[PDB]
Amino acid sequence: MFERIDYYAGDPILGLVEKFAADNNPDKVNLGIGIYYDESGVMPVLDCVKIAEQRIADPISPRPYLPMAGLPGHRKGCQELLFGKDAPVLKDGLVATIATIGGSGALKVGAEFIHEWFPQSKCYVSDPTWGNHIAIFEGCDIEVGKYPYYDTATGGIKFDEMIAFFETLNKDDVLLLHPCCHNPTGVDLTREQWDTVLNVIQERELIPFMDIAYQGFGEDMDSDAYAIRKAVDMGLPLFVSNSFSKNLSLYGERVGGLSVVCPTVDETERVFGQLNSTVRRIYSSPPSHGGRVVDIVMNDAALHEQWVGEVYAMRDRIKSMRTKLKSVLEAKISGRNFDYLTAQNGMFSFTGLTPEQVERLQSEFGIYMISNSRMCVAGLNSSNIDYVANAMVDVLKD
Amino acid sequence: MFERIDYYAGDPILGLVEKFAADNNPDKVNLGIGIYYDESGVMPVLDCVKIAEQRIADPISPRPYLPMAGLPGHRKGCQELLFGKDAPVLKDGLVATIATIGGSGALKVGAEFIHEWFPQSKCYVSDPTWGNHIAIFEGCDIEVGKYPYYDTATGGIKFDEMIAFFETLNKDDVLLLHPCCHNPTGVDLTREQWDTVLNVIQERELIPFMDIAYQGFGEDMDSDAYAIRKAVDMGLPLFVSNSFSKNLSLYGERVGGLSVVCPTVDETERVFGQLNSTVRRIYSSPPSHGGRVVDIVMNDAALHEQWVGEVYAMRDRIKSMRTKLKSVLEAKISGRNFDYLTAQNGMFSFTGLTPEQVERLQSEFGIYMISNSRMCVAGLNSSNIDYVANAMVDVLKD
Ligand SMILES: Cc1ncc(COP(=O)(O)O)c(C=O)c1O
Ligand SMILES: *Cc1c(COP(=O)(O)O)cnc(C)c1O
Ligand SMILES: O=C(O)[C@@H](O)Cc1ccccc1
Ligand SMILES: O=C(O)[C@@H](O)Cc1ccccc1
Ligand SMILES: [Mg+2]
Repeated sequence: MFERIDYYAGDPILGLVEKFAADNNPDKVNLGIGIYYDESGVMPVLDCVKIAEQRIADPISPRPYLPMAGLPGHRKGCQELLFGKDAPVLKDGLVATIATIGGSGALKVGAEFIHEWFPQSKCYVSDPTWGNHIAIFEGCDIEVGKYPYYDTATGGIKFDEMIAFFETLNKDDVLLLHPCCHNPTGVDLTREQWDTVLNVIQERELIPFMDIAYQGFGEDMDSDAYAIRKAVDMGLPLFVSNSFSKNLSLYGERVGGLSVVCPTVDETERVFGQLNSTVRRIYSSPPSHGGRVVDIVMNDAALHEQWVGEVYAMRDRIKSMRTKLKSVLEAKISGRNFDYLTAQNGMFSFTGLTPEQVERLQSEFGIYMISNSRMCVAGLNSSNIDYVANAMVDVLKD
Repeated sequence: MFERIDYYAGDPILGLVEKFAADNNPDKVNLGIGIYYDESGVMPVLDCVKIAEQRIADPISPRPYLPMAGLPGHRKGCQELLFGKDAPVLKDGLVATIATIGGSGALKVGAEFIHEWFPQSKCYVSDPTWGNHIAIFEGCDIEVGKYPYYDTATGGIKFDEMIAFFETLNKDDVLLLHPCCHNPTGVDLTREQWDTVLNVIQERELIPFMDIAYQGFGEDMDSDAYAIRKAVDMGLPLFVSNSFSKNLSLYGERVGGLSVVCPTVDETERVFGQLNSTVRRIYSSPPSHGGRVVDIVMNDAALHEQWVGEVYAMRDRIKSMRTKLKSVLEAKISGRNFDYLTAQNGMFSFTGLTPEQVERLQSEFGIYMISNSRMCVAGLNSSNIDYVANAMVDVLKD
């Protein structure tokens, strides 16, 4: 009966974590997953969240269906965070926003909308990009190519080729952009660079789709959303898929939003409708618990202030781990320059190791990174940072 | 830019519920949505759930991603409920199970898997069925038809006619079947009738997709799964989408499951694999809270036992309401037989009122039913029972 059914290779990341989890090396460290850990190496329960969740259990309440859009609190929360507290675009009401099943869910609802209403639109992702970016869009029958982003030699963006690619693209083609914290490279666009990408986007009449999963981990909430707030002011139409998984440390509850920026208030009334429609045929409505935590935190002034604070802290620890790594490498290896490590943003570092080098850190050390060299800086703490840095030196000297 | 986008109308049930909210009428009653309400007309928090949630709140824990297939306890939870604890089929390891974003999430993943691997398969739903059933399958670009089911003149099933229709479908065509508690009519197949349906399905080699959203509201957990369990013995390739929304009274948390019964261990691995692949490409992972509630309630024997009793309570309450409705209507109306009301099962009832008659109930009484006559019996309690039946009498008398 199910002879035709093909085996799954697994999520390429989770294929690695599986190898790690069923490997019993004493010294093993996992730096191959986009999860934030603290100094003890454990996943933090944020204080603001802990408060949100105690409000929820006091008392345990009946659990009706959330609106398909999710709770308005969630919906406002996303908007004020992405665009600005009482921002002009929001004042206008030119942004359609739903709660989604994390960032993933937001991209899916977004992607489906695009497949249906713009069948002729192709989608383009960075070279390289996150794995699920391609899978989600292709899963909608969207044809997916890649724009050149990362330059192997410099270790920065291949900007000249990139803008040139964008010229060769048709009206309504979809550009899957990372406003900050590039996954997996860590190499972000400069604020001047964004203005160049966007002005081409306005001219070439293209569609910008922005995937911001790590707001508050680049520079800060407001700075990280620069690409978002600019495109808006340029009057451009734009899709914004946001995630609270990392910055809220709530991966499990599947919290996130999709926001769509429209020329008109009426056009927004239409888009919002089709978003609910798209949700209806997928999962019907977002989960209550997750929705409530977002609502509580984003809308409680004190809790919100407290939240921005703890994200600042997480960001800072990462920035700090980037420094210590650069320190130990520059000290023990006189030859190469490792400024890219502290130049890169958010949770990821393309450590610029060859696929053979990444292999070596795995066999002898129990140090896991992706074949393309991506490393989650958040996997590093005082207690293990020493070991990893030396191992990288040893693999670099080889 | 989005001028190609047409307005959504809204979910028709939600349009009816919305209409109910804005009603002036002091005595308005909502019988239009398939939510269980207790003898007071409030959504209940199950005691077993209260206990689970407080276990989750003590202490509040880190929130890592659930496996794509959800927690193993949630899966074991589902499998045991549907197929029966220590089912041969479960012992053989021949069911691929994932946690899903409610029943809707199970239907979606299910449909998407079918669209992928059986592109020529068409899907047939019962006439009539739950509105949202079509949306999901059409939402996958699967062509959807209607197999004859409910007979209007008799108020039963056009069974003879149905079986012949099934003889006319192609290999691997998909039948969406309500094992019990048919939404929206409440008219169910007898155990005999089910053997014939499954025999044809076997012979024509059709795919039976069972959507069970009300397990324990028909007769009981075992009886309601009879179609599921018979299907299994016959060696049929079964798809079961189970919702916990209603029986676990946890709609908001989006708890359900999807299970695929396979000939071999290897086919189960391939299918399990692809089920993950599908989940990854949609939303990545199911929500942590709802999953944990399910895991806790199902796999704690004292809680499982308590849960089951609390469902049967709800079942028994619905049942008394049917009895009382029949009683009152038979008292004040002659030339009609009201045994169909007690002949039906679960939360829904095709009450046999004309579209105009439903219209009069809303207009003067604020009694809200679907135009096709579906009534959620679970919106009836001793406080409104007399009011509703009398209103039904008035509308029927003329
Ligand atoms: C680059 C990127 N974008 C978006 C997401 C959204 O995923 P989630 O469902 O956890 O929000 C992720 C998650 O890892 C990601 O890595
Ligand atoms: C409610 C329901 C489902 C599942 O809907 P969810 O809210 O996602 O759990 C499936 N089938 C029927 C007939 C239903 O009434
Ligand atoms: O970029 C990363 O490394 C994470 O997105 C990986 C991941 C996402 C979702 C689920 C499991 C794993
Ligand atoms: O059949 C019904 O109407 C409800 O049981 C389920 C539902 C109602 C409204 C919206 C979504 C889902
Ligand atoms: Mg499709």
